[PDB]
Amino acid sequence: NAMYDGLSRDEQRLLNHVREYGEKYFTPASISKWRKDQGLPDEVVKAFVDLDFNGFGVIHRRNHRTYDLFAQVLVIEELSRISGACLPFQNDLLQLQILEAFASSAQTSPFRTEYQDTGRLSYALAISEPEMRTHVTREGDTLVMNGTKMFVNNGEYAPALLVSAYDKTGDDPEFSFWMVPRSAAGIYAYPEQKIGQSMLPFATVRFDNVEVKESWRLKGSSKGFSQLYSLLEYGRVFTCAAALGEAQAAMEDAVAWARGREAQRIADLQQVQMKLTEMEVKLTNMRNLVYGAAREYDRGEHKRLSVALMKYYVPKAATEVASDAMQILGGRGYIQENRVSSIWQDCRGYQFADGTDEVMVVIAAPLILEQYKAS
Amino acid sequence: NAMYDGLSRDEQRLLNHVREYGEKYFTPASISKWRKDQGLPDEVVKAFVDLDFNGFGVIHRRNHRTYDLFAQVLVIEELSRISGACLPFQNDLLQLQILEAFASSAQTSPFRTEYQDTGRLSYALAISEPEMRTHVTREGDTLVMNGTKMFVNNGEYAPALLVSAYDKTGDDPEFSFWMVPRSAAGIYAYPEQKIGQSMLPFATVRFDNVEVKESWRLKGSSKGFSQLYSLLEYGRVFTCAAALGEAQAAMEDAVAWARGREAQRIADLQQVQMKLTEMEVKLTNMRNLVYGAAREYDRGEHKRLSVALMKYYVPKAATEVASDAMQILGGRGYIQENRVSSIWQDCRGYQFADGTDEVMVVIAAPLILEQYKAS
Amino acid sequence: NAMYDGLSRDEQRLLNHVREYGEKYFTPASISKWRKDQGLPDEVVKAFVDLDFNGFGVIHRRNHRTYDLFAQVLVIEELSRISGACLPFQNDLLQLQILEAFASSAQTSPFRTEYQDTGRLSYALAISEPEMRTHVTREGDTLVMNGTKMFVNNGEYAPALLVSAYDKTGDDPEFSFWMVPRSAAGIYAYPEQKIGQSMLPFATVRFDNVEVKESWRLKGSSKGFSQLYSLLEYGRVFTCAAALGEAQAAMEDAVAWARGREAQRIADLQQVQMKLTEMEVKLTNMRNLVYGAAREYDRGEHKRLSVALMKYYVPKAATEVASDAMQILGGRGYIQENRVSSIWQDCRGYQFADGTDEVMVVIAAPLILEQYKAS
Amino acid sequence: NAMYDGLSRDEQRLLNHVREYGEKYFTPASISKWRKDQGLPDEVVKAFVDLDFNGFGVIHRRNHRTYDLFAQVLVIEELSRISGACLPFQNDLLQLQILEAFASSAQTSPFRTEYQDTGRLSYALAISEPEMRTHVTREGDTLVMNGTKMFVNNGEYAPALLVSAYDKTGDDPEFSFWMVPRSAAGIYAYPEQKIGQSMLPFATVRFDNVEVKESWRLKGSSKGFSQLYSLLEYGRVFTCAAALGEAQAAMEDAVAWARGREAQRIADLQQVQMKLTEMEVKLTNMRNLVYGAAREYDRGEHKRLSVALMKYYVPKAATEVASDAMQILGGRGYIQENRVSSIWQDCRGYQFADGTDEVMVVIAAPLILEQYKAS
Repeated sequence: NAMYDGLSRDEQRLLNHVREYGEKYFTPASISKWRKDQGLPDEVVKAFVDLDFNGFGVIHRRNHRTYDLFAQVLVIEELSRISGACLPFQNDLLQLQILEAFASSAQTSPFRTEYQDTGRLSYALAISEPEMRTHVTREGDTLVMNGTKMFVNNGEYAPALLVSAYDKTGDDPEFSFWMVPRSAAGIYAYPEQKIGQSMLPFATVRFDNVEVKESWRLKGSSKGFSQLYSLLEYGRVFTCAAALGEAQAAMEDAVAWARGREAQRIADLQQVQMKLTEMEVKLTNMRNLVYGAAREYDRGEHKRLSVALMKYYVPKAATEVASDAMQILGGRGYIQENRVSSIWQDCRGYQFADGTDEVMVVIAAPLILEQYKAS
Repeated sequence: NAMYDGLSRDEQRLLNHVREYGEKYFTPASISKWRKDQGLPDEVVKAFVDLDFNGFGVIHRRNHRTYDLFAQVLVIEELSRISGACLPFQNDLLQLQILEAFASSAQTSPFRTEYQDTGRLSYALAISEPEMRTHVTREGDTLVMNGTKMFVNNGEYAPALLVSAYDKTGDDPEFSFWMVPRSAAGIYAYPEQKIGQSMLPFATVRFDNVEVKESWRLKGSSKGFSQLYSLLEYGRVFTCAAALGEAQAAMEDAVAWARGREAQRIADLQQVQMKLTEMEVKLTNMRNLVYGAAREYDRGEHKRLSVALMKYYVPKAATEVASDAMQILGGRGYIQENRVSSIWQDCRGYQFADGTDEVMVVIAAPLILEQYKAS
Repeated sequence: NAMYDGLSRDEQRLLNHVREYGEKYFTPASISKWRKDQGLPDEVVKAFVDLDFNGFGVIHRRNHRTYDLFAQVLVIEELSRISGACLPFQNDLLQLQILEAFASSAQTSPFRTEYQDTGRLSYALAISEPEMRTHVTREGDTLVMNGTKMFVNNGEYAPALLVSAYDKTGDDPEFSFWMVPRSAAGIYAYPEQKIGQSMLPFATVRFDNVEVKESWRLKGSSKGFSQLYSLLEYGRVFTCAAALGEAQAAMEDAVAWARGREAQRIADLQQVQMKLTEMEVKLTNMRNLVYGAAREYDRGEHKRLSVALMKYYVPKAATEVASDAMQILGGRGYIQENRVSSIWQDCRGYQFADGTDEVMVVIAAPLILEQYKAS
Repeated sequence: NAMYDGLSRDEQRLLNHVREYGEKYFTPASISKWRKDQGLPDEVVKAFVDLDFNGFGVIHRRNHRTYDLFAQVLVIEELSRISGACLPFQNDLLQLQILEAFASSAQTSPFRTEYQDTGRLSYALAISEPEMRTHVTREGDTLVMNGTKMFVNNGEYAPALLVSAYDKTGDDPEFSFWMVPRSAAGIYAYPEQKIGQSMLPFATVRFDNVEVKESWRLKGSSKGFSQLYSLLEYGRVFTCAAALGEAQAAMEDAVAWARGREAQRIADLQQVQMKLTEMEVKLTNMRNLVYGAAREYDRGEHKRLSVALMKYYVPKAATEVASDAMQILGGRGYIQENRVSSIWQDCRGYQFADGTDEVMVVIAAPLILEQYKAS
C-alpha cells in the first residue's frame, strides 16, 4: 500500500504542481502532434525545468550530495500518467546526473546552465555496443576513436556525443568518457525507427577514425565502469516509474470505458471484473516495487537486488495491464488513434530498456544467494 | 503431431505450388512496400487466383458442395509464413463464400468472374455493428436504409457494400443482405488506421437514409443469421491459420538469430533454449487445433466447439510466440524495420478479429456441458 | 521494499522474541510429530501466550481500542516461516477478537482468562454454511436451533460452539451469535480430513433441533453481519501472513538446496536462477501487500480494496513459490517427509480460506470503479 | 481434434473392452481401499492381462516387432480416467518391454509367463541414480556390485532387481543389466512415501558389495545407454497418457459439479465458464500431443522432439486442470476424500517422472535448431 494518503504534505504538493503542469500542456491533441514531431516544443520543455518542485532535488541536488529519487519518481510517474506517453524528461535527468558524476564542475557548468535556461541538453549519451569495444588510440601525434554505439537517444541530431571508450593512449586500456562534437569528421548516425516511444528517437552511431582532442576527455571525481554501472541503476528506476505511469493511464481508460459503456454496463461483466482486479493488483505491485527501491536510495540503504527485482517485474507487468486495457476497449483501441495501443507498444519497449529481464536474472540470483546466506 | 510427413502427396504438392508463388513475390523489399501501399499489386493478386491448386477446391467448390477447408488452411498458413504479414487472401475467400451462400447464381456470376479474371473482388462485406440495428424501411414509394457498420474491410474505397440488415418493408423485421453501390447518396466512410495488419484497411461506414432498390436484395438459398453465423466460423479458421503462419515466421527469425548470433552462440543459453521449446510447443498446439478443426469440416463432422477452442487459444498463443521472438532478437527488432514487431502487432489484432476470447468462452461453455452430459 | 531494515527497533525486538520461541520449539522432529497429532502440546501453546511481545497488542488491545495488526502479522509470518506449517495461533487471535466484539465483558472474561492461563480457547467458531440458513425459532416454551455449519475449526472436539444464526424468536429475522455447549443434544460433528493444514482440523457440524437457552445469546456492543464481515477481513490478513511465511520457508529450502547441491552447483543453472528471481519477486510482492494492508489498519486508514487485492494475489503466489521450490529440490521433495510438499499443500488451501479468489474479484471490482471515479 | 469419432472401429472396440473392465473394478470404494493398500488385488491385475485387447499388441508384439503404442495409450488413458488414479499398468508395460529388449528369449520367458498367468511381474527396475555410478567389479574370484538406485518402483518388496550398471570386470567400463535376487546379501531398501501416486510405491535401494553371478547378467540383442534411452521415451508417452486420463477425470467432476450444483447454477458463472473452456483447451492440446507422438511410433516415423514437446507440456497442463477443478468444487475437494485432490497430487508428480521439464528443454532445443536448419 502506497497511494496519495501515505505521502507527506510536501510530496503531495509536488504532485499537485506536476499535475497542474501536465494537465496544462499534455492534451490529447498536443500529445498526438508531439508524437508526430518526435519531440516537445521549447515552451513545454522550458516550463518543466521552471517547475516549482517544492524544494525537492529533482533537477538539482538539494542536499548537495544526491538527487531526491522518490521525488523524481513521483514526477516521472505523474507525467507519464497524464500524457500516456514516453516523455524525454527521465532521459534528461539521467544524462544530467551521469555528466555531473564524470566531469569537473567547469566541464559541466555550461551544460547545466543551458539545461536550466532552455530545458534541453546539448549532448547525447553514447554507451551501448552491439557485441565494450570502442577504443581511443594514438596514431602518431593524434588521438583516434573507433567504435559503434547503439540506441543513442537523439544520436542523429545532438550537437555532441558523450562517449564511453577504452582509452589506450596511456603507456600499457582504461575506462574513459569523451565529449565529442558531432561536427568531428568520421561520425555517422543511422536513425532507428522503433514501433513505440516515438518521442525518444534513437540512432546507431559509428565512429570511423575520429580525431579527438585531449580537452574533450572527461576529468571527473567518478571513475570506471563501476561508477557508470551504479548510475545506470537510476535509469532503471526512471524507466520503471515511466512504465507504471503509462500503465496507470491505460487502466484509467479501461475503467472509464467499462463504467461508461454498456454491453448492463461492461463493468458488471465477470470477465471484465476479474481483468480489472488483476490489473489493479499488478499496478499495486509495480508501485510498491518502484517506490520501495526509490525510498531505499533516499535513506542511503540502496540494495542492488531491489532494483533488479523491480526491473524484472514492472515492464512486463506494465505491458500486460496495457494489453488487458486494449482487450476491454474492444476492437477500437487496436486503432492507432487510441492511446492504449501506444501505451502497450511503449511498455513492450521498456522490457529492453536499461537491461532486459534476462540480464536482471543474471544480476539478481547471486544477490539472492548472498541474501539467504547472510540471514 | 501434424507436419510435412503426414500430409498426402497431393497436399504436399499444393504446398510446393503455394511456396513457389510466395517466395517469388513476397520478398522483404516487396512486402515492406506493399505494407506501405496497404495493398498488393494487380499482378500478385491475379497470380494467386491463377495458381495451380492441384485440384483442391481453394477458390472453387471442387466437390460442387463445399470448399476444401484443410487445403485453404495450408494455403493461408504458408503465405502468412513466407510473408510474415496479414494478407488479403483469406478475407477474399470468406467474402466469396458468403456471397455464394446468400445470392442466386445470376447475382454472384459477375462477381466470381471478376475475381477469377483479376484476383480482386468489387465488393466489401459490411456486417458488424457497434452496439443488430441496421434497418431497411419504407417511407412512401421508397426503401430506405439506416445503420452503421464497423470494421468494414476496404470499406473506404470498395465499389459496393454487401450489407446485412433487418428488412422491415414486409407487412409485420427479418434478416436480409443488400448489395449497395457505394455511389448511392448517404453513404459515409471513415477510415480507421490500426496499429497492425496494414494491408487490410478497415472503415466505419454510416448509412444515412440511403435509397435501396429491390433488385439489390440478395435472393439466395441460404437465409437468416443462423446461416451467416455458420459462415463466420470459417472466418475463424482462416484467421487462426493466418495467426499460425505469421507466428511460424517469427519463430524462424528467432531460430536463425539464435544460431547465427553469439552472446558461445545465443542458442546455447538456457533462457533461450527454454523460450524456444516453449514456442515450439505453442506452434505444435496451434497447428493441431487449426488442422483438426479444418479436417473435421472436410469429413462432414464439424463441431462448433472445435472452432471455439481453436479461436480461444491460437491468436493469444501466436502473440506470445511473436513476443518471445522479439525478446530473443533483443533491442533491435523493437525496430519497425524488423518483421517480428509487425508480426507481434498483427497477432495481437487476431485476438479481436472474428470474435474475441471472451465471446469464445460464452460460445464454448454450454457446448462443453452438452459434451459431458452426452458422454 | 519492506524487510528487516525498515522495521523500527521495537518491531525488530518483537521478531527476535518470536524467533527465539519458534526456534526453540518448532524443530523438524517436533513439527513432524505435531502434524501427526494434529495439534500442539500444552507447553508450546502456553509458551506462546506467555511470550514477551515487547508491548505490542498481539493477544491484547494495547491502545484499549484495537490490536496492533502489523505486529500480529510479523508474529504469524515468522512462526509460519520457522515451522513451515499452518499453526493454530492466527485462528485463535481471530476467534478472540470476534468473541470480544459480539459479547459483553462479563461473557468474554472467562474465555480470555482461560486463554491467558492455558494458551487455548474453549470454544470453536461456527459460521460458514454450504448454501445464511441457520435459524433459531420458538416452538412453544423453547428456543430451537437448526442449521449446518461448515469448515468449523476443531468443531469435532471443542467444548462449545460459537454459532452465527438468524434469530426468529422476536415478534416479526435478525443476526445473532450463540455460545452453545457441545453437550446440548442434537449436535453432530463430522470430521473432514483435508490434504493439508493438518494442525487445523475442521468439521461439518449439524444442529438438529437443539434447545438453546436465552443466556447463551451474545449480548454485545457490535451487531449484524456488517460487524462480522469487518472482523473476517482481519482473518484474511492473518491467512495471507501465514501464506507468506510458509512460502518464505519453501524459498529458504530451495536456496539451501541450490547452493549446497550440485548438478557446477545447481544454483549456477539458468533455469534455477530465473526460478529463484521469479520466487523472490513474488515474495517481495506478497510481503508488500500484507504489510501494507496491516499498516493501513494501524493508521486507522483501512480500505477494503487493499485487503481484497492482497487476498487475491498472495495465496496463489504462495502456492507457485512452494511449487517452484519443489521443482528445484527435484524428485525427492515430492516425498511426504519433505516440508516443501506440505507447504505446497498448505498454500493451496489458503486459496479457499477466508474467501476465494473469485469472491475477491466480486468485492474488488466495484471498489476499483469507485476509486477511479473518486479521483 | 482427436476424440471418439476419428478412431477406427477396432480402436473404438478396444476402448469399449477397457471401459467395461474399468467400470467393473474401479469403483470409488474399491479405489479408496486400494490407494490405502498401495496395490491392486490379484483378481483385478489378472483380469487386466486377460483382457480382450481386440488384437492390438498391448501386452504382446502383435506385428512381432513392436507393441502398438497408440493402443497402449488408449488403454492407459481410459483406465486413468475411470479410476482417477495412478495405476501400475503403465509401469508393467514398460518394464516388460525393457526386459525383452536387453535379455534373451530364454531369460525373459519365465517372466513373461508369470505376467500372463498372474498379471504381476516378479522384478523391479532399478536405474536412476542420485548424482551413472553403479559398478560391478571383480575382487578376486568374485563379482561385486556397488551403487545406489533411486525411485525404484516396488523396490522394497520385489523378488528381484533389474539393475543397470557399469561392468568393469572386462580387461580395460561398459553398460550392463543384471537381474539380481533380492535375497543376495548387501541389498538395502528404503521406502519413500510420496504425497501422491500411492499405488506406485518407490524405494531407494543401496547395493553394498553384493556378490553377483555371471548368469545374472542380461545377454540380449539390445546394448548400451542408447537403447535404454530409446525405451525410456515410451515411458514418457505412458506417463503423459496417464496424466491426460487423470486430468480428464478431474474435468468430469468439475463439469458434474458445475451443472448439478447452484451458487443460478454454478456453470452459468462467467468465472466458471472461462475456467471450463480453459481446461477443455488444455485437454485438447494434451490429447493431440500424446496421440500424435504415439501414432508417429506406429507409423515408424518417431521423432525425439515430439516426445520431448509432449513431456514438456502435458504434466504441467494436467496439474493446472486438476487444480482448476479443485477451485470449481470449492472448499470441499481440498478434502482428502475427494478424488480431485488426489488427482492434483498425482499430476504434480508427473512433472518429475520420466525426466523433468528442465530436462526436456535441454533435449528439445538442439532438435528444434536441427529442425529449422533442415527445412
